[PDB]
Amino acid sequence: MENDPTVLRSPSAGKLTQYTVEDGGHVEAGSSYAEMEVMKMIMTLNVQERGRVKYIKRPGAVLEAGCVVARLELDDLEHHHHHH
Repeated sequence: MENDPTVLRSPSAGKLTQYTVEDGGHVEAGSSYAEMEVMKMIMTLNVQERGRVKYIKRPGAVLEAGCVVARLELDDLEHHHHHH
C-alpha cells in the first residue's frame, strides 16, 4: 500500500541468505544491497534509486512477498550548509 521510494521490500517470499552491504550501506540505483535464497533459486536484492540502505529485518529471517526487508535513505533533507 504505502510503497515509498525511501524503503525496500522483497519481491516474493524467501529467506535472507546474506548481505552485500552493512547497515546504511551507501548504494546507487541498481546496486545490490543484499541477497535472498528462495526455494526456486538464488537472487540479489538491489535499490530502486540512489541512497543509503538501512537493514530492517534480522539476519537469516525469512523474507515475505511485500514485507520490508530494508529501507532507503533518500537525499530528502539535502541541506547545503557547510561552514567551519
